[PDB]
Amino acid sequence: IVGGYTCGANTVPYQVSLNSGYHFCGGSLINSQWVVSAAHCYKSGIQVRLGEDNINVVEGNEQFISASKSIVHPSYNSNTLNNDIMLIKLKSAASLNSRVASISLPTSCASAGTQCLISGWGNTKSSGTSYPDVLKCLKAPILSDSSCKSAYPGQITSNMFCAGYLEGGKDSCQGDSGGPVVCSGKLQGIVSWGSGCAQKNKPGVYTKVCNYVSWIKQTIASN
Ligand SMILES: NC(=[NH2+])c1ccc2[nH]c(-c3ccc[nH]c3=O)nc2c1
Ligand SMILES: [Ca+2]
Ligand SMILES: [Mg+2]
Repeated sequence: IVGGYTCGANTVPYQVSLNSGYHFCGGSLINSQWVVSAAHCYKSGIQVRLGEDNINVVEGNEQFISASKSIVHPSYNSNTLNNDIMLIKLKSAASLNSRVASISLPTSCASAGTQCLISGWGNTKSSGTSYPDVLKCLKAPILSDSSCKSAYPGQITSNMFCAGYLEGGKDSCQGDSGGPVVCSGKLQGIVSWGSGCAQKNKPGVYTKVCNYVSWIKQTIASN
C-alpha cells in the first residue's frame, strides 16, 4: 500500500495473509471455514494466517490454518485477469473473536464516490521497494467507470472497477493482491491489478465482488 497508514493491530479483523513459506497475497475471511482472495494468487500449499498484524513476529493473536481446497472461478482468464477471484476452504474452522472476524458480502454494488478501506502488507513505494511487516491501510473512493476505462482502454470488463486517486500518490501495490476493499461494511472488491503503483492516471483495478455473490454462496454450500 503506497501513501497509506499503519492500520493498528487487529483493527482489520477479516484480513488474512496467505503464506507458502512467506507472505505472497492477502485475502478476506467471509465465515469460519472460507476465505476469498484473487485467482492470480492461486498456489498449491497455502497456509492461511489470521489475526496478524506484524507478519514476522508471533504477537499472540494469530491462527495459522492450512487450506483443504482452493477453487478458482470457472471463467478466470489469466491473460486479462477477468473474474479474478478464488475461494479457499480452511482445514479447520477458525475461532472468531475480536481479533478474527469475517466480513459481510454485499447485497448490492456500491456507487462511484463511495469511500472504501483497502489494506495489505504490500510494497509501500511507487518507485522503489520497501515491504512493511505490519498492516497498512488506505481509504480511497470508487472512481467512475468512465475514468477507469479511459485509463485502461479495452482492458476493463464489467467485473472490474477502479478505486484510488488519478493524481497518484495513494494506491494498493504488489503484495496487496487478493486483499479486501471494504465499503460501507461490505466486501466490494479484491486487489487485482494496476499499472505500477500510485502513478498518475493509473488507479488500481479491483475485482467487483457484488457480481459473484451467488457463485460464492452456492460454491461454499456445496463444498
Ligand atoms: N497498482 C495496483 N493497484 C496494483 C495492485 C496489485 C498489483 N499486483 C501487481 C503485481 C505485479 C507483479 C506480480 N504480481 C502482482 O500481483 N501489480 C499490482 C499493482
Ligand atoms: Ca504476527
Ligand atoms: Mg491485502
